[PDB]
Amino acid sequence: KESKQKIHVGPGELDDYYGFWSGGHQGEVRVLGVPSMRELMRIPVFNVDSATGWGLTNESRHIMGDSAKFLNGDCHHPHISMTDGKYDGKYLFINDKANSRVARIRLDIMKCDKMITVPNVQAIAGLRLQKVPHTKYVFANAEFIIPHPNDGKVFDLQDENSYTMYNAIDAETMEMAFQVIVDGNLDNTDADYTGRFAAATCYNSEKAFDLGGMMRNERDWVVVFDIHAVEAAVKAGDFITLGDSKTPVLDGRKKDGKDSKFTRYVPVPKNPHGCNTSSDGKYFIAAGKLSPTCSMIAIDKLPDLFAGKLADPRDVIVGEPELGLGPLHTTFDGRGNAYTTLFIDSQVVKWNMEEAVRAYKGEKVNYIKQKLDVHYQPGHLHASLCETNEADGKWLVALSKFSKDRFLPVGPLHPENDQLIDISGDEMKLVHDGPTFAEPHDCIMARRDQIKTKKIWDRNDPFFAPTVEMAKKDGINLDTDNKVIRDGNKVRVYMTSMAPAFGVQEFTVKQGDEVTVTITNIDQIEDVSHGFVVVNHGVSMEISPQQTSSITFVADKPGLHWYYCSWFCHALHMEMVGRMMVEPA
Amino acid sequence: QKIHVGPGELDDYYGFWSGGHQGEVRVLGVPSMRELMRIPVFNVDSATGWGLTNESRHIMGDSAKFLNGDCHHPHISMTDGKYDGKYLFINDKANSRVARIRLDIMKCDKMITVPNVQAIAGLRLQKVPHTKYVFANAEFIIPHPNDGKVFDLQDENSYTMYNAIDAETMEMAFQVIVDGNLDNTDADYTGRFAAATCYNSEKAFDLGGMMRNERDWVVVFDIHAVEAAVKAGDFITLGDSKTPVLDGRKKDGKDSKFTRYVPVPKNPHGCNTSSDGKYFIAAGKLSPTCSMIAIDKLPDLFAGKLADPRDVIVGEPELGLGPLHTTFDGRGNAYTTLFIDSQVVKWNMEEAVRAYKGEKVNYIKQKLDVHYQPGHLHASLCETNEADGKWLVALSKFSKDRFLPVGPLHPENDQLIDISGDEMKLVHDGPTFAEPHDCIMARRDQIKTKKIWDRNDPFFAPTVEMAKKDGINLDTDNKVIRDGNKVRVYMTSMAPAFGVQEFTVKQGDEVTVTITNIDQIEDVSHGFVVVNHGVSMEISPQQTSSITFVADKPGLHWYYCSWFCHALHMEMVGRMMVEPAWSHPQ
Ligand code: CUA
Ligand code: CUA
Ligand SMILES: [Ca+2]
Ligand SMILES: [Ca+2]
Ligand SMILES: [Cl-]
Ligand SMILES: [K+]
Ligand code: NA
Ligand code: NA
Repeated sequence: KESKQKIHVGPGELDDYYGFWSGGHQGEVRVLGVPSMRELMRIPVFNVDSATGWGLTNESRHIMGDSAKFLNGDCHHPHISMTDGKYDGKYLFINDKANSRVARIRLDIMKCDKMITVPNVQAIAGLRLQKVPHTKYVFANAEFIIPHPNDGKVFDLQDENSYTMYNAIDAETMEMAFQVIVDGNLDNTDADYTGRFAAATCYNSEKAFDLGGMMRNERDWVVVFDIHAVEAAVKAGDFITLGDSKTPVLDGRKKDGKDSKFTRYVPVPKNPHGCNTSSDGKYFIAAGKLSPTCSMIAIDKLPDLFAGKLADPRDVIVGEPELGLGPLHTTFDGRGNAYTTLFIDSQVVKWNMEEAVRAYKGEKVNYIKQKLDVHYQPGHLHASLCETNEADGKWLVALSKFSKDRFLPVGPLHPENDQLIDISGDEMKLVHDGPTFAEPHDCIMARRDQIKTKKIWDRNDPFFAPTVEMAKKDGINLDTDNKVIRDGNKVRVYMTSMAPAFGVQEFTVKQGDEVTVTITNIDQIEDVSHGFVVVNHGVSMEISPQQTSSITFVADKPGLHWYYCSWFCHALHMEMVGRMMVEPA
Repeated sequence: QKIHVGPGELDDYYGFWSGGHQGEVRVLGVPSMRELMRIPVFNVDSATGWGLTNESRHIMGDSAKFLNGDCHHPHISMTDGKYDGKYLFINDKANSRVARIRLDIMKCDKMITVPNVQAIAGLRLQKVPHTKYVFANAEFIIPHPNDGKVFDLQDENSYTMYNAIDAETMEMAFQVIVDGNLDNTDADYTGRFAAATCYNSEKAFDLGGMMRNERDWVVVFDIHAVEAAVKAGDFITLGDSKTPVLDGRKKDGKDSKFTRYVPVPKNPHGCNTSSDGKYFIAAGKLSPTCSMIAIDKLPDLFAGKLADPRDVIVGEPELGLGPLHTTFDGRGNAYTTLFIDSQVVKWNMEEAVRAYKGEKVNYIKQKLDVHYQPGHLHASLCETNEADGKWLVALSKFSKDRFLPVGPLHPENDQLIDISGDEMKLVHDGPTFAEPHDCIMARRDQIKTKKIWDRNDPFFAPTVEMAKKDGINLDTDNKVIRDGNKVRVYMTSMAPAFGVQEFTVKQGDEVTVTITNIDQIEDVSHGFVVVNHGVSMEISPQQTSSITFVADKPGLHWYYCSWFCHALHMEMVGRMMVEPAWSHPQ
């Protein structure tokens, strides 16, 4: 009954959980140890990472596709793939609001391995994964209403071909599965524990562009998706396509008051934000934001709603507790309590879901258990394993936007305050203030035993298989060869590396040549990573044990130009260098 | 000594970590070791728009075309041997730059590509009477000119140079040609002398060649002689650079006026001035030693009063395998990393000096195991005459099993060690990304920051001048200025509203958006992102920020505020409407 968990992870001790933090406007994903809250690793995704060369290497730019031209991202929602309502540790997915992308991270290597630009939408916000029977789909919200086509003839958001869409990506192939046109817009989303239903909040049911217009409606809604019905329509070929994308597009809008078979619109106050599935699978809980409430949709009633048995879509609302000012997000301890951020009141409120349901019926019962002050203005919060039926009720992180005086001053820009709260007992206890850069917004925690990683690369890894293919065309055995291939004004250097020596320590090219350098790290000892930097050429990349990495640049400067290993790898690290000699034109 | 900083408590020191090949500078609270801020320098930062905004690309100059850096050595400006908290400087080995960070705004405000060199490694600041010069090493020998006619490092015109940058103007002050090459460097407590380690006295390019000589050296610089030669006009220039270049190489075994070469084993690395100003201490690396150069013997060495440059060595303690770096507790002890033995060794400098004279004494006080393979180490205030002997950070290169597994790439292990007492105590393992090389710690009361920008800050003064040419008052105006195929949008922002919430352009127009954050409440930052155009920047209270992009896509394109600023933040958005090219002249 007492919240008494230990927070200190001393030298030589290990954390109990992995934390996966969104990088916010900075674009990466960050791996933390919990409860120490120390950052263990940064995984580049939408950012360009000077250290590993993500965004510069051929392997990374191949994964990014055309979107490799962008140097920014804005991510919010990191989530781990599931099997039977539990994390399976295979993949992490995350959104990019800035350039309308979804990325996939492979948790065995802790790298982004797939990326997709969602077609015919703007701004991927809410993102969550199918839970049951497993993560077949990644569900993603496109936040902003746009014209279709967006060819510059029509700009009116109220035109009948202006709308946004709910997006489903095939988690395993990272290709679009389908899109569903909706009324209004989309904010956050979550999925049930059966695979049939998903739901999303909408704050712009008004289809307005101005602040006041977007707050005009007493109620917006959460739109519920009958995913089985969508899938059936796709299997039967009953869909359209938009523009030059082959993605099946289904119309989920209400037409002359008549409901689609793919959607129902449940009225909810007001400009709601969070959309959170309780761990017992009973509820979609929408945070009321402008309304000081959360609304509880009984997932049990959704079949009746779509079958036309209910006289009113509000009939699926079974609770609407009053909690405080500015409810934004909800999480669960698995013991029957919900925990909700109050942005305005600057608190986390713990409340009992079944008691709120009884109060909605008129029973006099206080469902509120505790309000804990947080510092300050909390956005999202996350309890350990809360997105699974294994929600364990141990740790809670509340991610607050204004850190004010909680840390040393560091200039006009301030850190986020991610506060660790012990929820193992009856009383929430604040135990740690964690400053973070660039507004992570949301995070996710997994048990140590849910994550299994590779100590060294497999030579057949798909991450650099296209580079292995290029090498094959050149007759190159990457595991052994140190050779320079000349092909017109193209030069392809292939080399092994073994601390403390590059396998090719000098090569000569002609000014203007396009040079590709492919390096295979044939060290077998864990942690013996190498780097490759070409001085004054903007070239930098990582090569970890048994990885092949490659990078392309033009030798636009005559003369002698040094390259060196950037990753401290050996006592003779500083002498691990080579020379590119560039003959003048 | 308090180790843990609980909720609502503040750290006692600022830590400034280098970002290594990730390219940024990181601000930590010490002793919590939590990262409080990232300061982009050579990296492109999606969050603040550094490398994307016009203000940042102006500071970076032509080097804005590079997306990478490799920084090692962050150091704070000094007055009379003490931190004054004005500036932090750092190197870029990848693209041969030095950057200046202003500590009041915690932003890079100046950057310079060092001319006619490759790879800025070691960097240190003049201590006395203040930081007039930033001293920086160019690590790699190159031909001069480097035009592709000569590649041979043995050519009489192949060399590297020592570099002095004017700390206040961030322009080159001078360069000194040296024999061998340059690694790390430090400066004395008088202003006359600086010193640097050399590991490639052989001028080789292969591993064996670079390891051939039993001793390389530390080259000592007589800055007073350099300055006097510059004022006398006795110098040359290289290429198109106007920087005074002085020749500090030997000529047929005869010394120049500017340099002396002190033989030191072997491929030495660290070059550290003791806090009492007595010694330059060189870490022997391949030699299991450190070599102590008595700074008060330097005047005699430069005046020819000594028969052998080795005569300025007054200690060479044997310490262990792979000495890389030394720091100081201000109590007469030195602390040295042993990369191979994977330890920090605490030793007494005066007793090492007496053991050098033959007197049998054990100057080694303790060896603490670290995990694993330490590179540099830093004691609090160690680079100043206020070295307070409280905290030590050792930065280890192989973390192995000290943290949860995270795949083939591992974090570094920066370990906080309590040195307030006679015995070193390991207290905290701090994992860090991308290999910080050095860090620096400053007392909390040595750093003073602003919470609100001044409207005349030089950081964005070029943007203010741009606005003035358009007749714009940035504090108030919400206007769209049109100029051919250029559109310049000026707007204020006040949560939760952009001052200009929609504007219309032609397909192909080059659009500049300038935003002034006119909120006065601290911590109320705004952002600006144009969806699907690769555009992102921060605007903090009273800052002006601007960014330029091509409106290459017809149709409606949303922009939004990225920094959570207000309960209605999600609704702080705007719309750019792009009329299609086929409806406008071709
Ligand atoms: Cu390879 Cu350092
Ligand atoms: Cu301005 Cu959020
Ligand atoms: Ca609304
Ligand atoms: Ca040597
Ligand atoms: Cl949510
Ligand atoms: K390392
Ligand atoms: Na893709
Ligand atoms: Na389109």
